[PDB]
Amino acid sequence: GAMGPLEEAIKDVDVSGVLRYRYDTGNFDKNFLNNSNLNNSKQDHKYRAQVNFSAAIADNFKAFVQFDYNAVDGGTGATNAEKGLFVRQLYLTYTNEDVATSVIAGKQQLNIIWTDNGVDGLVGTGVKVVNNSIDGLTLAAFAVDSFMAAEQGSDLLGQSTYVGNGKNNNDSFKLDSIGNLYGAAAVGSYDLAGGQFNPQLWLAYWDQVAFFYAVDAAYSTTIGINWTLEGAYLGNSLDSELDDKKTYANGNLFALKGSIEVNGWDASLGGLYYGDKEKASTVVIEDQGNLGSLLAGEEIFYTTGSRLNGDTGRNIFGYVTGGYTFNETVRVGADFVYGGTKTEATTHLGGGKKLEAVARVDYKYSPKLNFSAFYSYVNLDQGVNTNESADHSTVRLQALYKF
Amino acid sequence: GAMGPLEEAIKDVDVSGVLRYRYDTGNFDKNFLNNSNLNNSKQDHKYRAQVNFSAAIADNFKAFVQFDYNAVDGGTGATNAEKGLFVRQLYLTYTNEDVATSVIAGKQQLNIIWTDNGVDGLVGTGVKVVNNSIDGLTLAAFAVDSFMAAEQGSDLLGQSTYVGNGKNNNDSFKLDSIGNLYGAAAVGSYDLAGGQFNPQLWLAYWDQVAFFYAVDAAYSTTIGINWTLEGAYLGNSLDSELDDKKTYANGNLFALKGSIEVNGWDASLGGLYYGDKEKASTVVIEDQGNLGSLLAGEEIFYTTGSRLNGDTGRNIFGYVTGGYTFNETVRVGADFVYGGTKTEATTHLGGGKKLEAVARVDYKYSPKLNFSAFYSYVNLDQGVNTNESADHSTVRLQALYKF
Amino acid sequence: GAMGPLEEAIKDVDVSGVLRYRYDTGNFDKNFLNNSNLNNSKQDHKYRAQVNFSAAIADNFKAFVQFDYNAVDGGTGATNAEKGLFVRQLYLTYTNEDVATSVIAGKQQLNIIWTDNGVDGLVGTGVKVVNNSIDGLTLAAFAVDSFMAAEQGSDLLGQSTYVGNGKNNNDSFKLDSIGNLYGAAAVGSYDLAGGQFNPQLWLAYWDQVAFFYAVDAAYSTTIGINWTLEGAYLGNSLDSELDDKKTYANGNLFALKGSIEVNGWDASLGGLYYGDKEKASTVVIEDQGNLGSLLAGEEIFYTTGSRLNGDTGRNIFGYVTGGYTFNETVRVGADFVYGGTKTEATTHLGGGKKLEAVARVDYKYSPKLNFSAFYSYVNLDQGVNTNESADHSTVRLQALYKF
Ligand SMILES: CCCCCCCC
Ligand SMILES: CCCCCCCC
Ligand SMILES: CCCCCCCC
Ligand SMILES: CCCCCCCC
Ligand SMILES: CCCCCCCC
Ligand SMILES: CCCCCCCC
Ligand SMILES: CCCCCCCC
Ligand SMILES: CCCCCCCC
Ligand SMILES: CCCCCCCC
Ligand SMILES: CCCCCCCC
Ligand SMILES: CCCCCCCC
Ligand SMILES: CCCCCCCC
Ligand SMILES: [Ca+2]
Ligand SMILES: [Ca+2]
Ligand SMILES: [Ca+2]
Repeated sequence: GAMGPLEEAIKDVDVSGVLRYRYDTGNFDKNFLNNSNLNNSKQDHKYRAQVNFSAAIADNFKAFVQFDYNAVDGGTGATNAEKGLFVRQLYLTYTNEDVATSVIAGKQQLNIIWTDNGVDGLVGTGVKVVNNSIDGLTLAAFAVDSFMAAEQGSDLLGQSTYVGNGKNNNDSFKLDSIGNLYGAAAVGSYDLAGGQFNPQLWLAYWDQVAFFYAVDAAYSTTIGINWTLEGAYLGNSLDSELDDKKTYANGNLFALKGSIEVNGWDASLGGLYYGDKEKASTVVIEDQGNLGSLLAGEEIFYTTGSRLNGDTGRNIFGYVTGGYTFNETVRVGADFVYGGTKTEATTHLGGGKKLEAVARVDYKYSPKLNFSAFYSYVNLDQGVNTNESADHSTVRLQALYKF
Repeated sequence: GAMGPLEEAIKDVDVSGVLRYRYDTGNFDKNFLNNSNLNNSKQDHKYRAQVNFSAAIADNFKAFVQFDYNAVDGGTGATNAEKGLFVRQLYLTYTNEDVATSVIAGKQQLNIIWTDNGVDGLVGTGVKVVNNSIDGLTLAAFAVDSFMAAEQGSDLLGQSTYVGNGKNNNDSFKLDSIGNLYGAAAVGSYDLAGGQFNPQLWLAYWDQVAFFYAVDAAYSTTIGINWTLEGAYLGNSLDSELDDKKTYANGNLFALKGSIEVNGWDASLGGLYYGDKEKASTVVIEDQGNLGSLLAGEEIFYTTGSRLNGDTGRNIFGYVTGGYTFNETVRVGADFVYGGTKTEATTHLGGGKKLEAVARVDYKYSPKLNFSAFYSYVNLDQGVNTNESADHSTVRLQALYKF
Repeated sequence: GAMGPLEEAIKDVDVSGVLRYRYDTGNFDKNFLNNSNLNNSKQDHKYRAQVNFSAAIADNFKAFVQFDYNAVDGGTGATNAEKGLFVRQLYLTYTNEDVATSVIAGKQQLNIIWTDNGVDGLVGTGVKVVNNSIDGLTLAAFAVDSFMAAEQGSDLLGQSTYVGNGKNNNDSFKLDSIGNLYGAAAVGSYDLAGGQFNPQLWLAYWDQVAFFYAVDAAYSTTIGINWTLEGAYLGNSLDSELDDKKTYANGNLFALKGSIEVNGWDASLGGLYYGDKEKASTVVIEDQGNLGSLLAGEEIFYTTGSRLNGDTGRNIFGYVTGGYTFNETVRVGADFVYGGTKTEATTHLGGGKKLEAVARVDYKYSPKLNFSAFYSYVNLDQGVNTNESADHSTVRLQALYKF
């Protein structure tokens, strides 16, 4: 067949992507409760690259593809990854401008409130309809019939484990099967006089799993003293398949955070309440959902009993964060998170008071290239032996390039 | 080493490709004779993408590469494919303009009359010499020393099976080994006064398999009333390795088709005769060869006894097709195929009268983007229980983008 | 997220690469000592492609990636490779121009004197600092914490085997584990009046393996009669882990080569001395290191007893090469290598006199596209049965494109 110049063909195509290097080390003393989600890296060199292409195919049609490279070179003792790129997203977008509506069909990162919306977000295959007729307001309905589960491993509900009672692979939240996911969302962004108001409502029926419902409201000023306030409730009501088992509970999470910025300083204060004393519950579908703005620390919400994607235990946490930014370039800062998990089990496995301190540096070298580092210290008041405390420390150096 | 700008490097390069989505569902009632070639999709999302690059490397030399992505996301009950692209073709082309001759060497889609010439055509590694000294006439000689067999699965002769006699994997046409393939072809395209005449002659020796010979002639007018007439004979004579087994027969296929187009209407009428009553034979090497213009329906020639790439049974079929094209944009149409398979086996497995009706819609959204759909109904007069009939229905929705 | 035009994005990017086809056949008579490194190809079609991209990411920062395709289509009897591309190198380069210094971190081809610096060079992950403050002089320090070992197979020290004493997989140089590699180098290139002088010094500590030290000096005139002289010493001192085993010896290699070119003729003369009579030693880390300019022939230094990446036996070799270049386009030439291996083992396995003759053609079709061929004949005076000689012949046709 005929072939046209590559130079002509690329004119039709937009591109973006990410290149991320992490060097992670996570140590644990003997008494620490370990699990599939805590950082167990031993001086690993981790690379994650994604390149996204979007091509205007025909009038009102776009095709999108994402290639992903996800690899680790071991530091001490040691693999050196030999991997290629995989097609991580592949979809078609139809846009009818006359009614401000788009239909997105195929393998796509889901980007819902209960999944990670970043680099490593849950992917699935389905259809999404998005309407933007009302200025500031995005309305969406979606249906998903399969999930790219394997790539996520322990991030996905039902695929995480924890160590305890002579077993290394206790199932945090047992899921025998999963159905389609149907839902809808209303997401607002309104520029008001004093600042910007971002309310969201999300509803979703995940067949065989649960009915999920979430409401969030954020308000953010834009003047000297800038401040934000954000609150969220996420709950779910279990499907009968799980309800009949009597060892699960409906999910509830309440969260509130305030923050302030002035003269290069920033601080934040917040809290959250979630989980059940005696029964396994979940807040999100994958990892920490899109809840990053309402959490703090790095490792504490991965501790057994406190995970947001399946665990037993009632959690209450408060936190404060603060830092100073030199020259709008280098921010040095810290997080302190304190709280605990209440358990009804006689073992109280995962229970007790928990604390995390994190020292942070973030260096914005250019608008596209950011270097960062953290040192996280987590302390459990009750470890494997519950009458003794336990420490876990994690160090990360990261380079992050976006284009 | 030194590196030049990507922007300079791409000037040397031509590109083409295909993006195809299919949503297929194929149902079978209990009495239907199933096999490795009938459509057994259950609401599968199938993606096939190919991107071809050709670069002028030096005076008179081109290098070509094809990347292929071939993946399925399961609909009901469900995988979500995590696959990359593979190098499906990789070859060098030398062109001597002074004698209108080219030499093509390496891993290349074969594109012979006995293989599929489309997206999913048999690939092999070898050499091809093509001469175009005589206007309208292409002469070629070729030699192939290995085949990309695994990618083709049941499309390839010797790799198909059928269900029957308490067994799920009966071998349609047993091939213990295969040798090199040598052949030659003369392909004509002549613009005459009334229209265009396309005769072809193909000869090939496939060591350990058979000697293949095919002649085809097509004539196609170009005025109101436009019409085409095409006839073909394909035969083969088995190599001694198979001849000695006494359970195989030499292949013979005769085919004829006429078509007419007027005022947005089109119709076609044709027939074919192929196979042996009692012994296994073949017509093509892979799938349906390049015989698509001489067949109709979708699933009927995949029924056990009727496959063109290895089966037992003497087949006679007639068909008619027709449709109307609105606005040169949307064609609604239908196929009716009727005939049967004569078997000498006491079981008459695969035998009996067979029928297929297909309803079609084809929507040419742009010159490059085509949407299409079919609903196929196949009826066997003799099923697994031979004194009862059997139905098989297949629905496909397809989006096809070519560039 | 927002996406910019691909056409803009590529402006930031430099590219280079290689496309190589080899057709190799290596025959052995019954008495030949075979091993994991001799050419055992049977009319194999071998493809190796690499494409390298380097992008300016930010002020003073570059990111580099190499994609590799390494595949074989079998000739006689026969696979047809279905493989994609893998990320073979991935690294960041920081350059401070004020002090003529660069820091290179990540997965990178090592390119040290003890590894192949060509297409198939050892890759590892680590850090390199390179200083070019003194004109002509490059100073470097490096640290490597993991090796891409699997890709190299028998090229890597500790991963080669040989046939003998009723066993097919005798370990040439047994390595139970390997540590980090730290080293430094000083590499000079000085344009003097008469020509160019290229001295090198390399030092490296490979934990658990050995301390390596190498000095090389090359001198090359640039007038009628042009000539080169080059000498090298490479030695190593074994780490205690191997020293304690008493079956290994410290490495020593001495080499000298002279060459001359006049009126389209070229010739060279050289010699080398390396290895230990009774104990396993090595010269390089991977394949033949960067020693290609000090060797001749094709297969002789792969014979059991003579490998430069782990073997037992004391080797002494001399060689002469010569050829004529027609029109600065086609060189026809030959290599003759003669010597032997002294062994203290009662079997004298790998020992005896050894000879190689190679006939060569090299055709420079364009500056970027080179065709080449060789016919190599190797003769062992002592084969598997030591009182009988043994032959091994190897034919290669190659096409090589660089951009
Ligand atoms: C030459 C037409 C534009 C090509 C678009 C690329 C399709 C993935
Ligand atoms: C209406 C805003 C969401 C609910 C906030 C809950 C905070 C305790
Ligand atoms: C709107 C109040 C923000 C609270 C921030 C307090 C952090 C010390
Ligand atoms: C700042 C801490 C608030 C919540 C602590 C709960 C302690 C069990
Ligand atoms: C910069 C020269 C052209 C590059 C051709 C690409 C080779 C695959
Ligand atoms: C000469 C044309 C090919 C043979 C046609 C056979 C149709 C019955
Ligand atoms: C040349 C005759 C064409 C026959 C078409 C008939 C279909 C009804
Ligand atoms: C239109 C039908 C022609 C061939 C039918 C053969 C029936 C066994
Ligand atoms: C559009 C900015 C340049 C892109 C560089 C490519 C990164 C791998
Ligand atoms: C000083 C140059 C390296 C040593 C040469 C050894 C040649 C026998
Ligand atoms: C400097 C002397 C070069 C020696 C070359 C001799 C080859 C016959
Ligand atoms: C030209 C040959 C020099 C070295 C030969 C050594 C013979 C054992
Ligand atoms: Ca994730
Ligand atoms: Ca096929
Ligand atoms: Ca190598």
